[PDB]
Amino acid sequence: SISISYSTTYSGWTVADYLADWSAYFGDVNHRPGQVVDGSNTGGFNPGPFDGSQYALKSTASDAAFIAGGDLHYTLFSNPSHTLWGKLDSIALGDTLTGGASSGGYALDSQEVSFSNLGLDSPIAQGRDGTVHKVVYGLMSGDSSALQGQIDALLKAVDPSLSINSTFDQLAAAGVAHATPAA
Repeated sequence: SISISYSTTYSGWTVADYLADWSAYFGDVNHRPGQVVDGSNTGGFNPGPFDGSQYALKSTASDAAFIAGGDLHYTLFSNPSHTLWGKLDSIALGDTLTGGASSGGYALDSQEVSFSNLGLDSPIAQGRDGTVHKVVYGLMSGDSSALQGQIDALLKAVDPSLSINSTFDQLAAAGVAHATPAA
């Protein structure tokens, strides 16, 4: 089932409130045709060049970054064009992306929250309507609605009393979340 790690800083936050705040702070890197002219808003795959166990993106407005983990693929120009698909197992949110394909992969200097065992799997044929694509592209473009909706559904599958309106401390009482010391 879904597993969550959170800095005790967010003990009393609801998951919905954390993710809305986090996406407002990360902003929109404007990964849009005509606005992607170099590597500052593309993100990166591990290993790449167009597939990876990780896809990571640094914010262009702040130090925020996220890391999507799983078995992910980007169609580039191939039909259906500009689709991120495959397996999305994890999302990590925090500050300061670090690493590369030869240095141990991607990580966050200050991870705040992570969502693991997401068990999302979108086939290429769903295109940009796939759940994985919408979840990750939402984060790229400053809109965590799709991620929130996916975390909501997984938490209710553990117990219908849980939801993205639960606090991290409540989810840890439920056994799904685990507090990490702040830093």
